[PDB]
Amino acid sequence: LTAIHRPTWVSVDLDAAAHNLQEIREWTKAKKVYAVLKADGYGLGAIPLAKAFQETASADALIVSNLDEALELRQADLTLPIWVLGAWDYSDLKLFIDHDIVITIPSLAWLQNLPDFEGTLKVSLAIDTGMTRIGFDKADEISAAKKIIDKNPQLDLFSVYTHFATADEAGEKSKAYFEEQLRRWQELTINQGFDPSLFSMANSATCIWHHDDPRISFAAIRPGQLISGVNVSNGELKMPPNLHLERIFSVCSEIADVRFVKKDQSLSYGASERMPEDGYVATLPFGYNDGWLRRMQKSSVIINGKRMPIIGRITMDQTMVKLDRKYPIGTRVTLIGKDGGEQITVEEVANYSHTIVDEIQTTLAPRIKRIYTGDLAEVIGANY
Amino acid sequence: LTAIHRPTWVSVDLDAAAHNLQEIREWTKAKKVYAVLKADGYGLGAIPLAKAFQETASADALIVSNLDEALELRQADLTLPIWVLGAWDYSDLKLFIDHDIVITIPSLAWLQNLPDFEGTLKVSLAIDTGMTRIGFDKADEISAAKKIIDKNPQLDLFSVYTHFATADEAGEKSKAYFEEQLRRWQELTINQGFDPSLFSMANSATCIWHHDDPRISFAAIRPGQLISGVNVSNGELKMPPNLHLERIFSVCSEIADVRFVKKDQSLSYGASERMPEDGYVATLPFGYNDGWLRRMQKSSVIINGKRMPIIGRITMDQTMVKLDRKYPIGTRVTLIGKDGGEQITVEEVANYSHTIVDEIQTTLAPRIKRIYTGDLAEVIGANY
Amino acid sequence: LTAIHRPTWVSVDLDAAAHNLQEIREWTKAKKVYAVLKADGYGLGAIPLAKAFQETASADALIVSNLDEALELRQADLTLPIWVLGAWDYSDLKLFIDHDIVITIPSLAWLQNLPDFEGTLKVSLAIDTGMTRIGFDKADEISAAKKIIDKNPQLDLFSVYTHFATADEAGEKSKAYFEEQLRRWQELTINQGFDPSLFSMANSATCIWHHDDPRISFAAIRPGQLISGVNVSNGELKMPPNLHLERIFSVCSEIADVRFVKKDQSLSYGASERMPEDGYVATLPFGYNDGWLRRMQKSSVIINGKRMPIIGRITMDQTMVKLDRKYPIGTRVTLIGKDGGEQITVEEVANYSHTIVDEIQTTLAPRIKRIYTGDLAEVIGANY
Amino acid sequence: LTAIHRPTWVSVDLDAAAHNLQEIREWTKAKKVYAVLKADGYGLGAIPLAKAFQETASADALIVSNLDEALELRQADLTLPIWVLGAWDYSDLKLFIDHDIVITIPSLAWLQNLPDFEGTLKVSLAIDTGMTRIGFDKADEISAAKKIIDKNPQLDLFSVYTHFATADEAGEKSKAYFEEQLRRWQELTINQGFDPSLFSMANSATCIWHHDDPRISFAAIRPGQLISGVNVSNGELKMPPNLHLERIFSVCSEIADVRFVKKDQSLSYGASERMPEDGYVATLPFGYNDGWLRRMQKSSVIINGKRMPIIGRITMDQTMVKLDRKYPIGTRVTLIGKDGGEQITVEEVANYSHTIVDEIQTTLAPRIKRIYTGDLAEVIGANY
Repeated sequence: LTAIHRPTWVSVDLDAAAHNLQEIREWTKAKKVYAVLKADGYGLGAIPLAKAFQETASADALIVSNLDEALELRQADLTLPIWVLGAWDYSDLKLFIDHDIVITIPSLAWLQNLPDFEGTLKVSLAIDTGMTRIGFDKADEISAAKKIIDKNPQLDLFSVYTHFATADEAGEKSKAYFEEQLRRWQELTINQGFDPSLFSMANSATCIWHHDDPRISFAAIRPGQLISGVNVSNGELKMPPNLHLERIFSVCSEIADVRFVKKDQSLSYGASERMPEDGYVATLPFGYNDGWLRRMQKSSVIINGKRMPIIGRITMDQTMVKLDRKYPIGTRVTLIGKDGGEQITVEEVANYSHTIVDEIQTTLAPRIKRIYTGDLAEVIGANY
Repeated sequence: LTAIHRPTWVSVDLDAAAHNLQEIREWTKAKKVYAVLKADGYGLGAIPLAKAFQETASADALIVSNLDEALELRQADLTLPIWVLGAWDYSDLKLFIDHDIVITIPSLAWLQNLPDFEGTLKVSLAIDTGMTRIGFDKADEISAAKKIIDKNPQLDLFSVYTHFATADEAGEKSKAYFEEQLRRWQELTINQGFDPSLFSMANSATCIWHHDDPRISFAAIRPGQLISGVNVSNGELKMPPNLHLERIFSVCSEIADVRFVKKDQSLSYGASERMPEDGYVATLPFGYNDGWLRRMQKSSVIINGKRMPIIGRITMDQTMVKLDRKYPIGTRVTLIGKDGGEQITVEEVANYSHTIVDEIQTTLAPRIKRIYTGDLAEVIGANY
Repeated sequence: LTAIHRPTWVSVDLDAAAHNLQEIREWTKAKKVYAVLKADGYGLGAIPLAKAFQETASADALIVSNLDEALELRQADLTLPIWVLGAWDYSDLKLFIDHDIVITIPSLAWLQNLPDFEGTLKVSLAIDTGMTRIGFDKADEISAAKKIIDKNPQLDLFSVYTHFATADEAGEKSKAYFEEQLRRWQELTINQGFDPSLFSMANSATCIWHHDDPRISFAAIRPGQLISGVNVSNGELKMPPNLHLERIFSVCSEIADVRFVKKDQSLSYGASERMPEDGYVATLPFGYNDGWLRRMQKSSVIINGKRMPIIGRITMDQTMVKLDRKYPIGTRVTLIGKDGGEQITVEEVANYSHTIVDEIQTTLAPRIKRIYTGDLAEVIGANY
Repeated sequence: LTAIHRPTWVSVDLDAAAHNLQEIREWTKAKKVYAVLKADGYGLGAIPLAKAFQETASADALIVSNLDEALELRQADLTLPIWVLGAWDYSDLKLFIDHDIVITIPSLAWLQNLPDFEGTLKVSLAIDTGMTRIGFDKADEISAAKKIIDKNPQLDLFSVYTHFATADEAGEKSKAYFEEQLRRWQELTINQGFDPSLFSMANSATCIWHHDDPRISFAAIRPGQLISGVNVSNGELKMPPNLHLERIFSVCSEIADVRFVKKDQSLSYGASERMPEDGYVATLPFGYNDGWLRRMQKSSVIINGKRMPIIGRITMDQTMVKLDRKYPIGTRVTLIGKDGGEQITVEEVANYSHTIVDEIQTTLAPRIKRIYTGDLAEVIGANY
């Protein structure tokens, strides 16, 4: 008799995540790849994703949104450099240095008033080319800042960076905002004398749809949302056919019950539908209780590489499938999404006088466990 | 200028969890305490909870629902014995032995057909006293089984155990099911000759509301849901006043904006309400986007130990509070629940011919991060 | 074989609505009763409610929120005077007069600039005693206005009126706002010379919890939400024991299937629960598809005046009940609410520079039909 | 100062509904048109729809799902014949006859056991050609039944009818079920001797996608869901380009506030977005409180025939729009649907031993009022 205490789960193939970092490297001819892992790896797991990237050498740094995620990654024996995005308290200086964490330089004032400290602090200089309040938007302030950095050998400039807000939007008003931002980048950086291997310009969207524009430096790319294999444009643009990003995640379940049901028998109590032929029917332990179900098509599932049909009434915790032959209980089932490229995260920003709130959150089956598959998963110790 | 990338979170005080294991030990005069951690520590975090229990010695074993959680706990350097609840595949025998995992004996057939193996396999004998299909419901089968175990010195009997389904229900039909189950336990175990220090009878509800019944052995108690400090009876029974379980979790946020708003000014665009007096108002970065909000009272929050009122219209991501003095941005806020003892998990079971599906899931703000506070948290390396 | 095309419905007893108007008349010793019917009779049906009040003489006027509801009521052969609450366009003057519709005087300017017209225009003078922007808040403007009205015999003053915002709230800050408003009423109306039989002061809450305060005139009461028999205070205050308002509505369904199920048989596919005794079980055609279900207790229903228990798993469209004897299909079932006095409407207001938005909406099973029961229902032609 | 007590509504153009009945008559060369009005006119209003069809002569009968809807229609002075679909109690015989209501003959037994009665009972003979349990599936029973009818001159055969379940589905398995049903119709009706002008074969889907098949009689068509102008196939099939069904309904609102907002100003508190140019912005009194909003695109609305953009954060009750010039408050706004042809009803059926539950319900903004526009609306007295 068998007990199923894990009837559904999100299956995450870490090989495919690695592969995605590898593809987008080749697509952009990038030197360095900085893997952006916000919201616990876009709700897929930052640690396992990070370990997979360290072992395959497919990322050269990791970017995260909170100091406490940097510290946890360090605890998990990640050794790559890590860059935390919105943290720069003078009081955390010791933590940043001791744990080799890169931080963003937010303003000229911040650099001028840097207190004294031991060791090397790795810093990134953010170029406000428009749609943000973080960092530098004046050419004279940037060179003031480059002076303070150069003069101080305890400061190690990790990156001079920006990103384009409208690379993932379609149209004309957006092509022109893109140009405007690229103008500002150049106005703000040309003739400053920056070692050009420090430039980082490309977020996911920039990497995908502007890889042939020579004006964009791919010195250090910063792929985030695209790591999961989704379409970053939310419907607006089509993925380039030549770029082969793999969708890395699936929602899965398993067969909890198999019944031989005969040619005309009723499929369930109260049911409209009868069954077309002698043959087996599987009951899967999900239904309308599962809020994630409403992003899945409800006519088919995948079992054994093949696509068998959903028949009858779905209940709160039961979905039935006509099988092609008999399968044993415990056989894996994979759900199919209405839209394969649909986002798995949502972002919410708010701007106030002295504070910017930037919250990313999962929208993929938040209440079920993440399971890691594939050879890479075995090697990093995440595949039990 | 400050960036808030973590505007809300669930704060989990591990000292209070420890304290709860300690209280319920004294309440039941228990010798051994086995901490039940299903659904990732009842959605609060099994690893940090387990580490807190190992360091304080407040639990002597850990019980979990899936092998893969046992393996992860082992990876996290938990050394206490661990007992996985619904796993007993002969093919996992090696894993169980090598990682010191206790398993349940599900049936006499299973014991008779045990294959050969190396090392000591730790096993638990489950007494079906009624509301379940797992384990032994016949007095002769139990003694058959005790023979096979005794004869085999590689089998180490960890527990002989049951639990009462209706300890957490109120009434007369339920007091009698309780008696019926206790009759079966005794019919099934008296005169079997079991070392009585192996008996485990008490789930959370048994521990709470039947601690004075001498007929219940508290040799090894199995507190699960009560670890979090909630009321396990879902409204039905009142917690004993003398038992002081602490609620261990809170949903928190922080002040994102403070505005001096004057005696009659409008509080927000389109708003019914004006403000009663000269004084400060804080904007908190949550609102109706947050599904967890609907379990919280919307008239007050706690700031600085004190209880300040919510004023005006709550939006999708903004809630406003009249403060007693001025506070700086970043000041912690704690939400207050409509019902402090409300459950933080939901359980769903399904029974089929050859399989039992038992799914527990969090119902507390599944999309936000768990943060660990308190001295114990510092000591186990979970408080960054 | 029988077809159920109306499996659930809201049953509205018009006798009980009448009775409620009658009770609250006696409770307040009121002379005139103006029945407030917003949001289609609080989502219970303004026309049938209005006809029931005309036939029993239990209301002397009707108040509604939109001109178009006044016009419809007129079409339905309601002859009582009707007062539309937020309409006063000079262009609708003809409609108001021809259809005997009372309108509110919103401002002194409006009265001074009244154009010329034929017939008698019935008008109400609203006293802003605080929490509103409609009508008159200055003692000199009121007497200016009484002059213009008196001088013009085509204007017929129907009411001079206000209401108290905090009669339905509990506490000290609210008892004092009540006093403040009552001060303003008196400051604004004493020594103006108004025929006192025109005063209307009491909304539902004023009628219920302040019927013994001699300072409140009950000359013409304006019961609205209380007509349905709910508690207007949303939890805050307890209904006076001596006032016997009847809850007028129920959500009902009917038995769609009866099965003899035997002493141990399984109740449904996949089900935890078996059935306690030989005896009949009814299937009711509602379940979790029905959003209204989440306001109902899910342990019992009423059949035949008696209270039979709900057993087993509720599906999307099926709920099962153990019956005491056998009943025939088509037998009525009545649902029981978690909270009998719970509101059946929600109100949303917004204030802007030149406009006030005041939206009331049903929260009781908006997608199912209203059925009218009782002798009064037969008499007014609404009980088919 | 203006009060908006009706901030949103569903606008229903009755001319367009008439027009749809007219089109589908010409498309199928139909003689008689029976307008199917289930679920209160598909949640758009059966009475106003019926009156519009009587006045324009665009329907020759009306079909509804409940006796009580027939009775109400009669009360509203509809004189066309009415046919109630699942009612045939011998006890209602008097009601059916006195109110000229056609009923379905459900079985040979029912006809044989007809009791004695006065007047003419109009009856319809339903041919079970497959997917139903109502009516006749045997050739000998049909001729038995035609004998009993012919012999009795108080029975007036109104229709001999069926419909095709898979006319609104796409594919091969469905083209063949269609053929199978058409085979059964013919097997069951040819050589029976029925006056062929009594045949009714075509539901909405049959009318739309099979109008050129000569094997289908369009003697009396039964258009239901298509009356509203939606796509009956739910995505599966494309409407024929030559058939010009009009969508008859809109969700509307109105401008509650207009603000001159200047070239860079912030659009709302906490807001990411600033405004591109000097110019006016309207606030509309809907937002995420409105569950219907989630079927509407949130980038544009229609004002004055033109399409102006939605800018900024939508709140619970506020949506903002950049206008092309200044408009006055009270100006109508029309929402645009993600999918113009999307269904406005959902149907749920359940089959049990002695009963069939067939529930249709609105899915279009159930809590807001239906407003009727157009010249036809004026003429039938529904446009106030």
